[PDB]
Amino acid sequence: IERKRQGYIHELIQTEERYMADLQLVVEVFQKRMAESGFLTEGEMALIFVNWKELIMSNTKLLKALRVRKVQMIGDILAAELSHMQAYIRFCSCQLNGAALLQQKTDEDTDFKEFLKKLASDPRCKGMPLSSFLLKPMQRITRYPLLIRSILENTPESHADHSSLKLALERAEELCSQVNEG
Repeated sequence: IERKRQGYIHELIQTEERYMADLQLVVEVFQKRMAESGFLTEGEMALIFVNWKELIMSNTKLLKALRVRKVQMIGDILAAELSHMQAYIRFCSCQLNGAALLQQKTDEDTDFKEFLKKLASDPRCKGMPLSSFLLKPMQRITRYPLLIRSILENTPESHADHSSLKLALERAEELCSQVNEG
């Protein structure tokens, strides 16, 4: 069991590492260049990326809180961090308007379209378009409860961390509700 637990804990930290690279990669490959491109006004940029940057911040804290702890005790890190995720409620509730706009903007302008696909050609995206990176925040949120559930199945009542995980899972779940209410 503590064998399992450790791998489920490793899969949480690995995916978090990767999720954070995906967040930064977007600012790199996409946001900076679309800003300069001239295709988009400031407002159109806001419609698309909303508060991307806040997402990076809220999870920057979480990743360091996980590298520094790197493991018999984790629920506490998660219960704490997962309750300071308000940035996601705002992002998730406004994202689909951005998505419609990027679509319209794309339907109507061949130049704009080829331009977005050029950015995606960057070796870091692996051909994945911007629209695929903008889905990830909401997806990540729906993943936390699953990842914590696994770890918890392998953290028995008697484990020093049991209590904390039950808590961190209530909050990960509550956060899915909240992100979904908008």
